[PDB]
Amino acid sequence: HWGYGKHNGPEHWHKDFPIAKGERQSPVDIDTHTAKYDPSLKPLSVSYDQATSLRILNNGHAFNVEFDDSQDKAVLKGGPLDGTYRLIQFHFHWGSLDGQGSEHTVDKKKYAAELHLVHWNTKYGDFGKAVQQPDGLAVLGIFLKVGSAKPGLQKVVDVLDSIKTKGKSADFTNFDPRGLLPESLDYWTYPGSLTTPPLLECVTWIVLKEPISVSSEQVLKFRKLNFNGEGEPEELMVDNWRPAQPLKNRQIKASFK
Ligand SMILES: NS(=O)(=O)c1ccc(C(=O)NCC(F)(F)F)cc1
Ligand SMILES: [Zn+2]
Repeated sequence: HWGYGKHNGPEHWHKDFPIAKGERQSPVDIDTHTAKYDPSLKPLSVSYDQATSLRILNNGHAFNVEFDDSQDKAVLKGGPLDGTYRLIQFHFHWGSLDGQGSEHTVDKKKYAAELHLVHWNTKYGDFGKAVQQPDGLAVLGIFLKVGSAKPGLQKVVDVLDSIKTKGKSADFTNFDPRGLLPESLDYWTYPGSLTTPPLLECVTWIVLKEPISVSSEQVLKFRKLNFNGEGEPEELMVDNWRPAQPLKNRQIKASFK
């Protein structure tokens, strides 16, 4: 179906998913001079102490670390959000080279990669109902730059060999996603969409200002993954990012002065 190549990449997606040309698409460029500080924005509450990771899956577009979301364990609250959003999975988008890979950009600057921690609003009961609602998801986005290693990422990098190709999964219990956060939780926020088909307009985006640093060796391991299934021709999983989309009639708000 859809993917990231010239024949099936982002510029094609609108033919099967016409919302691609919609009014609240993601990602976007964050213009730091135009985003306005909103003193009414609350601190984010990231409550991940009770997180229960279960499995890691190569789905042919990225790899997802999945959590048990059958109760209010790992949740995101506060900031621009009303109510409680449960962590369901995280994944990354990254580049073939260090100068590209993020989906959001900051003053047109691309980072090497971007982590998305995906949460759904518990008022809608299940994830499939939530993605049908304009306030159904909250995705916490964190930029990755290349520098020092991120110790809390190494457990993820070391299992990637076992899920090299599409449809492979592995047990992945006891992973603590607090080890992927930066020091500061200052953020930008705007209403947007899923960045992969079906491109549903159901996301409150919360993008942290402070990137995390990962090492060149860590990001090199992401780039050894494959988009293809086992035995099929090898296509390295790189450049699985959607470019910035028109901001249209939206305002990006900053939590910080
Ligand atoms: N974080 S993100 O890249 O915008 C992103 C997060 C989640 C999903 C997702 O659950 N797609 C499967 C669904 F909902 F069945 F359509 C897609 C994109
Ligand atoms: Zn994503």
